[PDB]
Amino acid sequence: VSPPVLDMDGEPLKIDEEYSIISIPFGGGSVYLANLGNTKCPNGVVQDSSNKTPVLFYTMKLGSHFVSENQDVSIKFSTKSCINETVWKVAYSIVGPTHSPLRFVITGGTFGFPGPNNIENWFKIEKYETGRPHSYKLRYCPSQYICPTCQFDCADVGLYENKGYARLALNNKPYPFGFSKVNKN
Ligand SMILES: [Cl-]
Ligand SMILES: [Cl-]
Ligand SMILES: [Cl-]
Repeated sequence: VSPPVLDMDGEPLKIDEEYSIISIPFGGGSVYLANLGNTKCPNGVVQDSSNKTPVLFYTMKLGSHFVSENQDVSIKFSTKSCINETVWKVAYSIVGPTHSPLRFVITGGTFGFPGPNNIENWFKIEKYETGRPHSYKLRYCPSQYICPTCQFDCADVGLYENKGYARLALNNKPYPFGFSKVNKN
């Protein structure tokens, strides 16, 4: 049984509530939404190395209010033409001097219930030891049932400098984050 992901106050991460994703504990800033190449709507999921755009987590699972470790979760940046351009997903690009494929985290997912049609939407949060409480890593490894014929190339989420930004990327080099609740009530 997997316990809930906890925010930096030690409180379980609740679905559909705003949290900022913060680089901890060794420096760096927040995750935010950036425009990478004068596109109509910004689609870059980036880290401010040293800007903040909170996120909302969704599992659409009756009986589970919280995001648990290793639970499939869909992620949106919080907020007029760009209202449907906030849903996180993963997508291949070709990068670097070796022109090698790398999957970046970007917006432009179509929010939905999990299935073969939207494999790109699904993330996991795992505990990641740093010596500081409440540090985690993001990960791409969707539950097999979401696409039974998929053989996923699972990878932890890290950062890769590209297009002038520290971009969230499936480079399998975990970058530790914590979750800071925006509205404590
Ligand atoms: Cl939900
Ligand atoms: Cl419920
Ligand atoms: Cl792709």
